[PDB]
Amino acid sequence: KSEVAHRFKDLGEENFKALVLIAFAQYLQQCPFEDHVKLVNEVTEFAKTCVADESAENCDKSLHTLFGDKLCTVATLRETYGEMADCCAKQEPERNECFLQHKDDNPNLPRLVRPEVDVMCTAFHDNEETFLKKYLYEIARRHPYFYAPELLFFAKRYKAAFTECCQAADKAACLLPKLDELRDEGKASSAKQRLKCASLQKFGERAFKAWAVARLSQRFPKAEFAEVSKLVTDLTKVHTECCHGDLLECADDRADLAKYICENQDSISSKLKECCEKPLLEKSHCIAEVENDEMPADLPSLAADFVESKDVCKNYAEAKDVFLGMFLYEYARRHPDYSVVLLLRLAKTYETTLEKCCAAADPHECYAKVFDEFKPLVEEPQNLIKQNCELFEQLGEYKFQNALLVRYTKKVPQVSTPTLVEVSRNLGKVGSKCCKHPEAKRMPCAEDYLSVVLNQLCVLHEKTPVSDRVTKCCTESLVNRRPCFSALEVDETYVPKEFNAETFTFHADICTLSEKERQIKKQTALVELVKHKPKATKEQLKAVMDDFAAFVEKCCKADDKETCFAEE
Ligand SMILES: Cc1cc(OCCCc2c3n(c4c(-c5c(C)nn(C)c5C)c(Cl)ccc24)CCCN(c2cc(C(=O)O)cc4c2ccn4C)C3=O)cc(C)c1Cl
Repeated sequence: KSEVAHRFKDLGEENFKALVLIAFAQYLQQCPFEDHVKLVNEVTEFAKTCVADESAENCDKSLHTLFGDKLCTVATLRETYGEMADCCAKQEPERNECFLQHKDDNPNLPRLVRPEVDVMCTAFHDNEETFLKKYLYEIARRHPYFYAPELLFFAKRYKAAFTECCQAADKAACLLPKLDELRDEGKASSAKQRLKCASLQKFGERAFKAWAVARLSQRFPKAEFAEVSKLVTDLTKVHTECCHGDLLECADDRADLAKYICENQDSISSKLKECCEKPLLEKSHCIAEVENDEMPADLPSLAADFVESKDVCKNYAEAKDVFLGMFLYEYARRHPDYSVVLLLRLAKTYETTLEKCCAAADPHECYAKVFDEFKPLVEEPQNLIKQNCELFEQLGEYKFQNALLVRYTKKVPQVSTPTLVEVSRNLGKVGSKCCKHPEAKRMPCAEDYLSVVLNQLCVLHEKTPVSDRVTKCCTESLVNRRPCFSALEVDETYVPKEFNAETFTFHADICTLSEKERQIKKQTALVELVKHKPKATKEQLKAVMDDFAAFVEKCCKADDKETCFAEE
């Protein structure tokens, strides 16, 4: 009894409120900030009457009830909102799942005004905690699935930016680098976790659990299977409740798990020493991103247990999933150089066939030839990878981006230009990210990175679906989406996208934007021109892509009255 009380005491009050504010920002993305602040604190003082003691009349109820009522205080007015009030006409029965079902991944939130440095430092110094509450509210509301205890981590680092950069010498030169590193870092976190949650609620718990044993196994090659199984259990717990919106129990369970690891390193890894001296948010972040422990040296071949034996079909018949996770454990520990996804379908094949030959004429005889159908699976990325990286070094991140923009708009023209240019820009960022690395590192690095960018495409398209091929690749099976998409070709059913004038004109506003901003606009234009002209597309493209760059460059420095743009 007394849910709030329990978690309030384990999390402490600062990030109890921080968590609860995030929760509200992610459940009702279009509620102004002051209202959210009002709700968070009424929640909080209610919470400390309930810490005062259980028998608080209303203490004993569920977090889902309490948060629900506090948002169905206001979330009932429809003219300002939408079908949101309807979730308040319902009850905890389906009201909460109504709320989750209404989260939006590309909400239409107004821009984020960026004051100059002195403005921001003064507002920070006036009331710094209003400031940081602001920061949580805006990021959470645009990333309704952002992994929360990590967001406390970023909040910490962001306010450290303001505290030290506002007493330095040059506050700009200090701050803006830090903010842009922190912004890029933050978009990575959001996307990663957006893949986890998609895995969970579109593919069930055991898909994610497989993903977890694969990835912890590559990471902790020296732990016995019991240990890894335990951690995959508990971290599954954690992401189930961070994706289910149970943010206070997601966080508390994440702290608990960090406590446990930093208590059993000897039986876990050897690269935890450093991470197990940091404060308690950094702890989880670091632990989450620690490097791969070295693999143990003389590890038995796997044919011993998984091929040569014939207690394979009966060891399997008793506990199927424990035996497969055993397999994918051993395979995965033995291959830090395999992407998680590859190993997962290696276990999927190993299964599909154990399901077949544990019944066939002679199991061992027919299932003996299994590690042969691994080799195709294992080649197909490595080659695609080495092809794509040689292309990237041949063109640099930007022109790389432009190539894949033509590529993928021609596979999937129906999809909105914004999502095309976005998803592709990040695809381009794979190149700088991974091709630096040895050809062990490259394919875990790479293929696991394309799983998340492609899922980003998937959920952006899932909210306004227009291309059937996107849907089929995003739903068949999550482990084969990168191959699926790669396998795609030009869609010829399509027809020229008419021809509009104000699509292909640039406007004078652009001289005031940042170099990155200007690039994003000219690839917006480039996907507009493929949609309008999928026909003549070899050098003609690069030709007029370069022409648009040259054209704006000339007219921005035109000293004119904008007109150079208007006439060509
Ligand atoms: C985890 C994470 C951390 C993070 O960390 C960096 C924070 C991102 C961020 C920025 N700004 C924010 C404001 C904000 C507003 C509105 N008004 N005021 C006064 C403030 C302080 C709030 Cl309330 C909350 C967050 C931000 C300033 C506006 C846009 N922008 C900016 C954006 C750009 C640009 O993108 O072009 C250039 C910018 C600034 C700020 C200065 N320069 C040069 C930022 O860098 C960012 C992200 C996405 C993530 Cl996912």
